[PDB]
Amino acid sequence: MWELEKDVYVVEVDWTPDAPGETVNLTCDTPEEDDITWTSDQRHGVIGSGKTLTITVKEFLDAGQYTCHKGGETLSHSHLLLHKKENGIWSTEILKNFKNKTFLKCEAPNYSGRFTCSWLVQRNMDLKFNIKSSSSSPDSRAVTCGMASLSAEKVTLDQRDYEKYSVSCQEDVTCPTAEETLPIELALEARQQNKYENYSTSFFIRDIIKPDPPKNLQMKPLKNSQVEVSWEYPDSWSTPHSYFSLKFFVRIQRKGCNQKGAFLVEKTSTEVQCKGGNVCVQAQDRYYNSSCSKWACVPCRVR
Amino acid sequence: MWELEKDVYVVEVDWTPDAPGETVNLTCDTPEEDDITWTSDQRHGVIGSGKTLTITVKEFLDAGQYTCHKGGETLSHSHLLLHKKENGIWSTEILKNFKNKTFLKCEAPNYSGRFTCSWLVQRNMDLKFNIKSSSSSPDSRAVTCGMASLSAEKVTLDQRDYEKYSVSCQEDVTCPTAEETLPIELALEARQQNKYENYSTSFFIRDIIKPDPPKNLQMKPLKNSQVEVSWEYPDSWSTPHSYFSLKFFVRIQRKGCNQKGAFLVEKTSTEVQCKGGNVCVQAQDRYYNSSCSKWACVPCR
Ligand SMILES: *[C@@H]1O[C@H](CO)[C@@H](O[C@@H]2O[C@H](CO)[C@@H](O[C@@H]3O[C@H](CO)[C@@H](O)[C@H](O[C@H]4O[C@H](CO)[C@@H](O)[C@H](O)[C@@H]4O)[C@@H]3O)[C@H](O)[C@H]2NC(C)=O)[C@H](O)[C@H]1NC(C)=O
Ligand SMILES: *[C@@H]1O[C@H](CO)[C@@H](O[C@@H]2O[C@H](CO)[C@@H](O[C@@H]3O[C@H](CO)[C@@H](O)[C@H](O[C@H]4O[C@H](CO)[C@@H](O)[C@H](O)[C@@H]4O)[C@@H]3O)[C@H](O)[C@H]2NC(C)=O)[C@H](O)[C@H]1NC(C)=O
Ligand SMILES: [Cl-]
Repeated sequence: MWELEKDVYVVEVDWTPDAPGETVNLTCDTPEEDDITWTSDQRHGVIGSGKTLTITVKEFLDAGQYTCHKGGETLSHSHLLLHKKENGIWSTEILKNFKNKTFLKCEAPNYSGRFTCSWLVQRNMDLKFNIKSSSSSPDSRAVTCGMASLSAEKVTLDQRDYEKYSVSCQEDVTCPTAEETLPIELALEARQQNKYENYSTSFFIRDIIKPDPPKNLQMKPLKNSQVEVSWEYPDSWSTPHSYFSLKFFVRIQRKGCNQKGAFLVEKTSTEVQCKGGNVCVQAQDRYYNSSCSKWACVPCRVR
Repeated sequence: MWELEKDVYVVEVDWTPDAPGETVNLTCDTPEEDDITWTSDQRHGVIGSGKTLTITVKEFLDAGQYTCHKGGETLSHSHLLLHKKENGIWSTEILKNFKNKTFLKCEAPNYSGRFTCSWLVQRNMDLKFNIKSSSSSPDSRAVTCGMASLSAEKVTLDQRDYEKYSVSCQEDVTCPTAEETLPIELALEARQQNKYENYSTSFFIRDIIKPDPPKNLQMKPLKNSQVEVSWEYPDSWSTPHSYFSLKFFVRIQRKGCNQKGAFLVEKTSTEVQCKGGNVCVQAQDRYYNSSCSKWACVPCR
């Protein structure tokens, strides 16, 4: 086994039923060496006596909070977790994958080094989430990640509505304009009732840029039939715009980048003659095939 | 004196002839302490006996490779170098200065942090060159420089063709759009057979930008009198051009920025009426008074 934190350990178990479990020592962190007994949460009563308790673990019933006992008082506790491994493959049962089979969707609204990663859960009961840089060595990328959180947005797939947890992360060393030489390698420690699973992902910020919708969309009726649609760069997006230039796509509708026909405009305004419908605009990084922003739309209504 | 490398030292000497030299101890790095003798390259034969040889140094004859000798075998060697100082001024005699009176001409074809520094030599016989950041401390700029090398191109001044040594350098921390707050402070240690001289230079990359000539100059014959001359940014030049915008100067001739007449154009093409002669174009950084690129020319036909 291997330690995760104070009084918390993780047992690598081969789940194939023909293979035997792993025997593990649990020693009580106390000066005493007589009158030492153990009580598990999974099993009522005492299971073993002596300072060092050696137990075989193959099922979740052999996990949990093992707590010592002497003279009727608790001495020290130790919590165990299981990491399933079937045919030499680590379990991925806590999280729900996306259509693309990945578990960690990460997106960045600018080159500021800040980004956010989201994931889907199979169930929402007694979950603990931690995320940290998976390399943590010279020639790596220092990233500080805040706490995870449930997003109001539920994500629906083939029929089932899965819940989504997101987390905000910030890179420490940041020169926005610098070309990315080495990818950000992240890892997610996911824990449920006693099951331990971790996920990995390596990405460049440049490859996960998704700008925000253009701001202050204006629809100024100019000519009897024509209207000037205007907008501005999103306040979120990186400055200076002279370097971080977004190109925009204009569309007309009758009430990832999805391109079903649109006229390209790199300026922040365009005249259009629609006479009914809705004018919509999405933004994209000009010099890179980054994901496009969500459409911002105005109704076509002329004087 | 002060050490430069293993068994190589440098003596600061006041060259004025009325001032006395500097006495320096040279001890042989050997356990033995008897039968120790010294042989210099400057002087044939033995000069001193004993483990510690104390010698006065004022001329180059008092420099060179002092080598020990015991029982017919060499023990250890020590090489000395001189840094002349006349009227409290350090010598600058190895290098030849440029037209601008500076010794280290440094230029950058883009903002990539890469640049190259060149210098001229008075003579080319037994030269050793080293170049490094002259500050190399917090509040400095980390730069890694490769080896120097002689350029086939000779540079002629007044009648004399001086040879040119160049070196390629790369800054480690490079943040393109960030404004340069502190200059790159470089230094060049130059040695000729026994003379030690060092040179310094402090510059911003923004101040040494010299683009390359515009590429693919074309002459499209227009209708009735005009011809459209076109060109493109140099592949060397920094991307994205929307930020790094070059302005061009076009001129026509019938045969540092040197201007005997040229009209400014910021686009990559212009109509002109020359009918014989040559159309030429040079590039310059739009937002800064950087040095202009060399002229690219096509014959007007
Ligand atoms: C993702 O999951 C995998 C699989 O669960 C996980 O790999 C395992 O990580 C542990 C912890 O790093 C490894 O255990 C180590 O094993 C060696 C040799 O047996 C021991 O020497 C280590 O202990 C010493 O060093 C530690 C660190 O200095 C100390 O904490 C400790 O007190 C000892 O001094 C340690 O027990 C285990 O071998 C791997 N197994 C495999 C097959 O990969 C991976 O780390 C997880 N990653 C994340 C980001 O969650
Ligand atoms: C350009 O050339 C000039 C002139 O040669 C040069 O100035 C001199 O630099 C030397 C560098 O060694 C200075 O010498 C030091 O002097 C102090 C006090 O006397 C000593 O303590 C120093 O010795 C330490 O370092 C030695 C080598 O590691 C150790 O062996 C020793 O034990 C000490 O730790 C050292 O000798 C000298 O003082 C200056 N001159 C002046 C006027 O101050 C200049 O540095 C050169 N610049 C460049 C960019 O090349
Ligand atoms: Cl991703």
